[PDB]
Amino acid sequence: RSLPAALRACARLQPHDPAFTFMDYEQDWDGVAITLTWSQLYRRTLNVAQELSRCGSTGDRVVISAPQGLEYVVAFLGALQAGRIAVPLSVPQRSDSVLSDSSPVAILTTSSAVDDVVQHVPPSIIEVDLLDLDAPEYPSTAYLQYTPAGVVMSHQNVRVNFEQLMSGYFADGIPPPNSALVSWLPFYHDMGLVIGICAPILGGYPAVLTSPVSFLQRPARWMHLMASDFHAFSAAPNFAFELAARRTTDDDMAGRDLGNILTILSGSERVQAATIKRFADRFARFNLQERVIRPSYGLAEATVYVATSKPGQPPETVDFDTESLSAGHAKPCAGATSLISYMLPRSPIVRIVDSDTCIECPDGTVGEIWVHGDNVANGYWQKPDESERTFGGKIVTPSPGTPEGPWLRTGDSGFVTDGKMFIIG
Repeated sequence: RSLPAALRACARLQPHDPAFTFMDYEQDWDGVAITLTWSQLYRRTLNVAQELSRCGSTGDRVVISAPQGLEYVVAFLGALQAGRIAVPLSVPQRSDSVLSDSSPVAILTTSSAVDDVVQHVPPSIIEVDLLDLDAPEYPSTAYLQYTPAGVVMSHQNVRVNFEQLMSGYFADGIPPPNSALVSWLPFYHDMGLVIGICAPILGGYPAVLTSPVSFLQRPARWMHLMASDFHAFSAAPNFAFELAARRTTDDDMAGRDLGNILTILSGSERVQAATIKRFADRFARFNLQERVIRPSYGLAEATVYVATSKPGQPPETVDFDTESLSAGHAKPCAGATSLISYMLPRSPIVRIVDSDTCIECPDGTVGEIWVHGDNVANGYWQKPDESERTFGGKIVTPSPGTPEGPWLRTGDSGFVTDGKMFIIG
């Protein structure tokens, strides 16, 4: 049910198996591997919870503002364990409006970023790395995800989107043995947090993490982490594939094999089949199977995942007449635009809706993408107006099998033909 319960369980069944490994390239250029077993991770989160239990009361908000790393991980988890509403942010190096919007009772940080945090703040400041982390009811809301508006994320939303997210990676729903999550995505973003911290905990599998800055410094690192003993699965924005393909030289791959990769989800935004294909091509040389790269669609309002392309094969593309499409109708060519074929998910439910009338669009007609599912946030933190406009969509004269609402109005344009979903943007 709960994330801290999921962790509490992992420490029970596989106490001494590696859980999280953070690759630190800050000092060593080849990177130092910092690891915590499930029971070691669970102990630190409890010690963090103890400290937090001395600040405010249940339901209060605790901001996490520290660099990417294991301190960040235990801070987030510790906040949940204490029954506090976590607020994952980055280290402020003028979004000073978030601290004012959530009224946190505490800020969890580290010695490395403390001075930078105070230059932007009275909530209690706790430096997690200075606590004795290894020393031997609750709100439905787990945390706020700031896009700015703060998305209210409940434990249920996370649970559910995780189950859905697992049909995206392995439609067979669990990861085969010896598999591991690899990620450099910032923890303060929806997919870096859900895919990098929550999923491995709820799934009971190991995660190998690093920082976005280390990735920028030497993109090849992302490839290196995916070329090892375990079968890796990762995720990244569309731009990372281009960057990784161009800045990883053939020498960087010396002795590396990519044939063990499971799946690489391609960003929930601005995905291009061109960028993907070009990534597969440059790395085919090192045994990278093009079918492991799969496009995913989503937004924070729906936790993170909404749908992907057919598994077990590369992403199918379909050409549509550009002019007709711009006029609102998907027709076969003869100007041509190529769009990825996303599979209409069973959960959550998706519908193409005319944004002016709130009436469904027939297949082939362009409209706004509406989403219905337990993974949809109930709203924005203390923003009744925005919440209503965004999450209170109601379909008019719904067709059989279609719920009347509530619906999440994504703000994206798309259409459906042959049971397939296509996103325009």
